[PDB]
Amino acid sequence: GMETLELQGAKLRYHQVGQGPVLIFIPGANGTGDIFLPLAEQLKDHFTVVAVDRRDYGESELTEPLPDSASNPDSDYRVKRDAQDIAELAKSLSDEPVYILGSSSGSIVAMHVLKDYPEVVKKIAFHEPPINTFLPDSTYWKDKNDDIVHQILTEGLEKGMKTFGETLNIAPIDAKMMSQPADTEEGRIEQYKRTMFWLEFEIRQYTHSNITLDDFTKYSDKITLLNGTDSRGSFPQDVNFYINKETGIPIVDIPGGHLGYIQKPEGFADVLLNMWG
Amino acid sequence: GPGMETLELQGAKLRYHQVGQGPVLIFIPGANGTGDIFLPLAEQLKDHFTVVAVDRRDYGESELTEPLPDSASNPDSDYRVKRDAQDIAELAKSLSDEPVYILGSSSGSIVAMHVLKDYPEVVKKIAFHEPPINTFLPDSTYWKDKNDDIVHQILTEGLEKGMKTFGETLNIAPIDAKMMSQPADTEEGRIEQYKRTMFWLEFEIRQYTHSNITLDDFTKYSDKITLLNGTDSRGSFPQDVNFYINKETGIPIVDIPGGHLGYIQKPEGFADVLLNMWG
Ligand SMILES: *[B@@](*)([O])C1=[C]C(O[C])=[C]C(O[C])=[C]1
Ligand SMILES: *[B@](*)([O])C1=[C]C(O[C])=[C]C(O[C])=[C]1
Repeated sequence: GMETLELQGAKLRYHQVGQGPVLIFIPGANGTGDIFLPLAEQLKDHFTVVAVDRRDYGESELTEPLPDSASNPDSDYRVKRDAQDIAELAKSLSDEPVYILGSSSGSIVAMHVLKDYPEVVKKIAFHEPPINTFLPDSTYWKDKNDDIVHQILTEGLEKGMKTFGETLNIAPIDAKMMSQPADTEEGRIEQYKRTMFWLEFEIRQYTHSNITLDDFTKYSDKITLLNGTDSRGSFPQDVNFYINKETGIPIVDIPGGHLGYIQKPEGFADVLLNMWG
Repeated sequence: GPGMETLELQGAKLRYHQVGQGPVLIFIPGANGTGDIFLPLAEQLKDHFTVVAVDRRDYGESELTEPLPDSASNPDSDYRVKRDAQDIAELAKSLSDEPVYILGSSSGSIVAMHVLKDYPEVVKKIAFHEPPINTFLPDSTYWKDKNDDIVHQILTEGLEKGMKTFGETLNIAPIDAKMMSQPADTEEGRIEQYKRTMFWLEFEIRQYTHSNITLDDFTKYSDKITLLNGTDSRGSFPQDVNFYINKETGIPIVDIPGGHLGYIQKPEGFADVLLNMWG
């Protein structure tokens, strides 16, 4: 039901209703044009109302991925790309400059449109802009946005793994190693994205996978289970126990913890050479 | 990676370390997802195995060449573990005509279980180091409920309280706060509302509110610019932003019914204002 304007790296989807001069609404944190539709039906007799889903939201869809660096606080890409999106939208719909209204961060997009592509702006309206760069109290509001984001992303995650570990009864040796941050601010944020991906896309899907004891017994001569000598009492040690109890597959003990192949690689290797040839 | 190999498979580019001579031994990483963690171990076995340590396709130096399917966020989707499992089977066949040695740790051992289930033709021997799979356990319900709970807790607890105090800092208006306190009417909407909000916090608010705009950039085009303040969002931080602009540039402010979300809270008074501005 939506219109489409295929751009570089995205199909931009937008509503279009009414008739008369083009007026483009840019959404804020909502990111989608549907929020403007009850306003649009009130305006359609006077303007060709265009309410855009910005490329990263809603019915829009990127066709190549975001640069990994878009994750970075002072990244430039998304906001310039969104502004250029609006410029191409206007140009595609109207030979003449159009009206534009942006709300909240969407009016920041509107500021970049009027900066980079003034030729498509006939009038522009900034509904309650939250930008702080030119404020005289700019560092205050920058630091605060920076701090609330750090707090929301990390603080919830750090407490959760801490209690999760004791629900699993994780050996101190692993828990020591697992929490030590990286030695690089880049190593630490790939480390956050890592654990965050793991929580959402791996642990539930993998630990409730369709594997039965039956499809272990088929190949019992090939399998060894392997328990850490530093991680006894932990949840994965019980899974191995249960498997061996019901199938007979043997449990070879091996130095280290859940991470023993990096904790005690030498002794880890010696056990593997023993079992295998 | 800086010394890594590549196997180009359906959907991704699989990067992996290779060291040593002899029988092929493939190591599958767990939660860290990358094979670099096996390298000191590999140095021990390099005289006896061709050690292959894998960056699984979503991690490290491997790269997807297709989008992850939408349904991979479902907690019951088979997709990722099957794809990893077959990523391994093709890696074996690409490296050896013989069946190979395989070791997986933690959720990497689960991947190895799916290699054995679906492609035992490639497994000479296999080892499961500390598997956390619960499906076949008689207390499987306990452990699956623990996983589902902790994950849902981590993904939401920080967000619920952080946005409450953030709005106190912004002095967000009641009409806006009552609205953004509302949950969507289905789980798919609540989840949608949640992904949107996490994306905005990570990829939008810091970038956009500190992007390169000076008041000079307004001065050129004062004739075109109108600024809009909700009559219902008084003393919220954006109004003070518009108050500063008007103070320093002379560009005027038009009051408009509703608050931060006024165009949908009061779309008839919003519309009426706009028609008098520009019609
Ligand atoms: B291995 O990364 C692992 C250990 C564990 O208990 C200590 C649980 C896991 O999944 C829930 C994974
Ligand atoms: B608008 O969506 C918006 C309002 C606000 O103060 C109430 C701050 C914002 O970002 C910092 C955005």
